[PDB]
Amino acid sequence: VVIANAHNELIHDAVLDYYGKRLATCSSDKTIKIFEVEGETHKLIDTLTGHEGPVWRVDWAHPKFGTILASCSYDGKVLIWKEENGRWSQIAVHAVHSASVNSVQWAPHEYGPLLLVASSDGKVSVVEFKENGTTSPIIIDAHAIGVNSASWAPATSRKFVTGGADNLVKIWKYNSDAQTYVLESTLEGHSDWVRDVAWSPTVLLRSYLASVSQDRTCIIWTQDNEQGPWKKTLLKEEKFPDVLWRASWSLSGNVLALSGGDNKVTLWKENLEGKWEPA
Repeated sequence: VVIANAHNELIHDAVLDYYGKRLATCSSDKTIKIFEVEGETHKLIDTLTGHEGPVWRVDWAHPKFGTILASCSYDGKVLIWKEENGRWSQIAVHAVHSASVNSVQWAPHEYGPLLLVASSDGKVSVVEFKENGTTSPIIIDAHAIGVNSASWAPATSRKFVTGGADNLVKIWKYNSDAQTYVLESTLEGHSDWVRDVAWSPTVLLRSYLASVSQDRTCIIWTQDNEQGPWKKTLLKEEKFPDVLWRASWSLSGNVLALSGGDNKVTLWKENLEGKWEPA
């Protein structure tokens, strides 16, 4: 199934929603597009407008809140969108960062309608939408140089991993006696900017993290339990041909989808040894 020419400017993100039927894209044209794919057909449904700069990413929210989509852009702001009564409209706007926002992600539906945001300004913001609408977020300084990604850990006590341009990967946990997310662990292992970080939703004892970097390597970080440390495990002994840009875990099977710069997508799974191989 292919939807050629969804945009005329280069596209940076395409995400299907909770039912994996409703597509959504974003690119330099500074717009988002909603699609409806079936067998091998497709129908545009709208074009979201507002961002003053190329749009970097989008994330669909859990259906239990409505039909929402979040986006962020080089313009250093985040826009939420809604499809009420049959038409999309900018409900809220989040802009507390002073540089390009590169990632945005809806927390687990159990936490409510929270949003995880990371920016080149080095900070990360956590945002909920009050009873009235406005937003009173959490802002933390999380990386030097710039933050490129941030992902939520599955639900139990709330944790999320960030990936900065300081080559570091970082786990965060919420604390009461601070009313903020505090730095739980710093994981060193990349020699160049970390482009993305994905926390696997696998519900097994062991937790899985996958970080991708400008150094042409993918690292799977794992933690057996609370007393265990985060163990480093290169996805493969040899570096890759080009820069790895994204990492995505399936919802089941704990299968990793790696997006390279040689515009190639490799798939991996774990084996008896604890080493990865092509799935």
